[PDB]
Amino acid sequence: TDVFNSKNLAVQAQKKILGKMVSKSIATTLIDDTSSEVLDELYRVTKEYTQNKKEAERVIKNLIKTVIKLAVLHRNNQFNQDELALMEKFKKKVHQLAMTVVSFHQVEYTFDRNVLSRLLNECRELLHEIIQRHLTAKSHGRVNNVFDHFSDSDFLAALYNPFGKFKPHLQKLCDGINKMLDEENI
Ligand SMILES: CCCCCCCC/C=C\CCCCCCCC(=O)O[C@H](COC(=O)CCCCCCCCCCCCCCC)COP(=O)(O)OCCN
Repeated sequence: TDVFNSKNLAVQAQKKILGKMVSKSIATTLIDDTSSEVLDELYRVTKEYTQNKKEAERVIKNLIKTVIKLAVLHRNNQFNQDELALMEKFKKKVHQLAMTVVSFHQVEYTFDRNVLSRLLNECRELLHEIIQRHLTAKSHGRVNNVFDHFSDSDFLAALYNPFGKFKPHLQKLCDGINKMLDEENI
């Protein structure tokens, strides 16, 4: 007759639900060994600047956590019409941030702390608004912890100081960002 036939379906649902959420979630955004180089450099410049190994650890952990959750949401079509448009603006703004970070190193002395703070904060606000309907307070805190550290004016000025400890880090960071850009991952 009619065995419990539903189970072959949620299973079909479960089967592919997984198919788009977990794979891309980590197979694609962070396990990209180049993403890890960039994150490692972000760690080093933060540790170098804060003189605190565990405050630097927490910044990068917050960042990695945010990116993953963001990916999973996206791949799961949990975003509505307005969150997708926001996400698309976010991606454009991060692309522009990435190229501006590089250009401020590649073109001598064009570093402008206000341009970078404006772009970083625009990313920050985009992220808050994207996750507003789907994440809790902890995630908003992670977003602020990450962007508070990187948009810090004195942090930015030191990172682009060509005479100090940070010069070789900026060079490595830029190599990594450019690699992501060239692979079209950002
Ligand atoms: C030194 C001063 C500035 C330092 C920067 C501090 C770092 C904070 C800034 C930005 C956070 C980066 C988050 C990137 C999110 C990318 C988009 C995303 O998460 O969604 C996913 C994107 O999917 C991808 O495969 C591409 C992005 C995955 C890698 C991004 C995560 C890397 C983590 C470290 C990146 C650092 C960026 C540095 C920028 C200056 C899912 O959407 P999609 O449909 O697959 O992509 C559509 C395009 N076909």
